[PDB]
Amino acid sequence: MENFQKVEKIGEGTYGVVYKARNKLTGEVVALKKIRLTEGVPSTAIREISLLKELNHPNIVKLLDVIHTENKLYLVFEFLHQDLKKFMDASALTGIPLPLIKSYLFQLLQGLAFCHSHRVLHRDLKPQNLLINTEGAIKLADFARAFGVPVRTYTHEVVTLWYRAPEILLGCKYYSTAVDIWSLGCIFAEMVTRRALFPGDSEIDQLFRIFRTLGTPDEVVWPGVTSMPDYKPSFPKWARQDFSKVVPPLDEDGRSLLSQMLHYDPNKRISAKAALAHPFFQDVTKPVPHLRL
Ligand SMILES: C=CCNc1nc(N)c(C(=O)c2ccccn2)s1
Repeated sequence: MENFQKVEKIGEGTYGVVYKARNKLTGEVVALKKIRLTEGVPSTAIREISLLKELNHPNIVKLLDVIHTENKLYLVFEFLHQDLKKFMDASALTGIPLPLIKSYLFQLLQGLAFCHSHRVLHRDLKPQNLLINTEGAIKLADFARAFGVPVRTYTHEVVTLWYRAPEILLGCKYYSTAVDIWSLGCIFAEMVTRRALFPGDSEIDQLFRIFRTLGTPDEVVWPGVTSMPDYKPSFPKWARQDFSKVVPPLDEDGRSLLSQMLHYDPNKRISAKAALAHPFFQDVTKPVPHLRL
């Protein structure tokens, strides 16, 4: 921008490019996100987004400023050291130690529990927007409601469907906090196996990968599923696979927690608050990760 000196280009979110920037003024380093706007600017968005600035929690990346100047939209966020995606890729040979995987999940659930208790949903959780620092903390960033859902980035980028909840893929028009628990369950499994749980390359491939693993849902396990917008009676009928084949070598408390995070029925899916009381977290600690910056 003007009051900023773009150091580098962190990458690209679902709304626009993200830059690492130094505030010439204060000199403090931030993550600056340019939002893509050809047609009128949203009135509700800026107001709703501005409300997000009042969302403080150790596991939520602080939104420092919403700048609407020169009829452009910038979001200024506190800058974190690395994202979980790069960290997992960096830990692919050894894998993230269980104590650290457990600490990250525990913290992310606290972050979600806080956002959800405030009626704020993320809707697009993914390793790329989970950020960690040298002190072992992990925070949720790059939150969807305020500015609808873009079919593509401002410049043709392949949105990842790997973490999308089944009700969304089945065309549910209303989201619930349950969609965030599902995405986190998928990320949790991924840290454990060092491989994406459901790496779909299309909406239907995404849906069928979930079905082939958890079994094609029906009215018994998911009341109302057959009446969902994109449900087709012609969906193949896959049987549920043994869960011990899904996330080995995760212990039973972990598998029990994960299965509850991956329940088909949003209403049966465990909440973030309830998950925090799960016995899996009985021996939770806060290890410090080895970060290569
Ligand atoms: C990747 C580490 C650089 N530091 C960052 N610090 C942040 N606060 C970042 C983000 O909020 C973000 C969100 C979505 C996509 C890309 N970046 S990125």
